[PDB]
Amino acid sequence: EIRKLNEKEPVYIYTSFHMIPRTARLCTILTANRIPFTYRDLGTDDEARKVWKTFSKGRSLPGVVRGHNDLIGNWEEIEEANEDYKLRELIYDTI
Amino acid sequence: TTSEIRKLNEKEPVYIYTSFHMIPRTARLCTILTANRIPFTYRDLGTDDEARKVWKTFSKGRSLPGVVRGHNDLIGNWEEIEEANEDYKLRELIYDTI
Repeated sequence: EIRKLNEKEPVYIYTSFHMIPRTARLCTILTANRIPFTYRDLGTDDEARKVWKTFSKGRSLPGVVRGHNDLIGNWEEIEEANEDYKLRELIYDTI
Repeated sequence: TTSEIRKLNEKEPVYIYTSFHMIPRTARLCTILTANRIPFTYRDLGTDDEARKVWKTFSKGRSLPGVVRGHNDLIGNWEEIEEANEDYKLRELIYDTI
């Protein structure tokens, strides 16, 4: 039931090294997995910066955050989850 | 009144009703609400009877997607929300109305 509740939350690609190419791969991966998303640009989105600064524990951008601050992973973690065929689960079945 | 209405509205859940340009327009609404710091969740009228009924009853012909406050307070469809946001009055539309 975690799933239904999470599926109602917006998923964000946090963006702002290799920033654009990695952001493009996140866009392609989430699209291929039928995961809807929008961008938040930490260049101009102060709430986004706070969330990332508070939870990233050092992770480089870009990344994926569910809802207000359920940080899911940075680009490398998202790519690994996708390679494990478990991306929808990592995003919609967690916490 | 007014400040009272605001406080009561701050207790209400805000929803984006979604299911043409459905995906691109819904994306915009999400970005707009997010940029206005308005917390929200999605409702898919495809599988959500209440939301589907609410839209049918109150839209008066407006195309989806849209924004709904509480159970039945239709704030606007995507175009109205985009106009309100352009006018810098989206937050007033949502929190200062009965």
